[PDB]
Amino acid sequence: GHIYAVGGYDGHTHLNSVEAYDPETDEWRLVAPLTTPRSGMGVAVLNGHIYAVGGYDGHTHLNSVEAYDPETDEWRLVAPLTTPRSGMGVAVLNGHIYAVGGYDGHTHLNSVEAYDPETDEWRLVAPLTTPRSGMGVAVLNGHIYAVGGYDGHTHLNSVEAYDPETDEWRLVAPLTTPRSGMGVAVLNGHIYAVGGYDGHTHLNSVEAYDPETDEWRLVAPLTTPRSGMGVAVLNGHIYAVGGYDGHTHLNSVEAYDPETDEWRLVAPLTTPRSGMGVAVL
Repeated sequence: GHIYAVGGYDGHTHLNSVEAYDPETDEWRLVAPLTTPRSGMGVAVLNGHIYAVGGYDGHTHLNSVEAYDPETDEWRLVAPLTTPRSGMGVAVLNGHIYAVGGYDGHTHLNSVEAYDPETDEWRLVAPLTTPRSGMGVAVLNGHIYAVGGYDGHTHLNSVEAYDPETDEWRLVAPLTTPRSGMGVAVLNGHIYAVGGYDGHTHLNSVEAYDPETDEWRLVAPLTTPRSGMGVAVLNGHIYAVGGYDGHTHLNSVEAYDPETDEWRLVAPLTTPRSGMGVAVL
């Protein structure tokens, strides 16, 4: 029951290191590193393992995928993506991992692929309504939401949702502001879009979506602007991990309580990290 901060960029180097947070002690420790440096990857938890999907190793945008076992503290590569992808969103739904959009080293992608651990294979599914990289992906009410991002020319406020039963995407209500490089969490049946970049400014604002009314509203802002952060939900709180404040890559970490609508800093990472993946396991 810990938060893992996977890879990322420390301000000078793309990282293969991985660290884990225990809320009960408010402490981070390094664990086994990735097989390859990875930033801008997606991170999913499925079958008790953490999957680190694609990203950028400092020279190449990756199609490789690797999985972590906490019980042995080891990573192993699994089947690669159909295409290199960095800046994608990763969701877990119906026992599959979805890799949504991203950038293949040349083009921002509208394609979406899904992984099955039982057969260790990827297949493409229905593509997004628009290319999107640097988006946030949430799973709520059995649907996947692709929030914001960048279409290759503009930072987006649009949001779309996927139904696996029909293999169809549809647009839903847009964000209050364009946002790319944001973090997206699900808590209390709401989707939170945390921070990011609006096309001109790195943002400390945070908004939340209600599916029952198809509306967004702003909530309490972060203590600092953050883009390229990781967001986790643990113990009924949202954690915003690292990122970039517009000038510096951050090792700070803050946590949000919906019941009081307030953020507070917690223990910082061992290293500054932006474009990391964050998982709870």
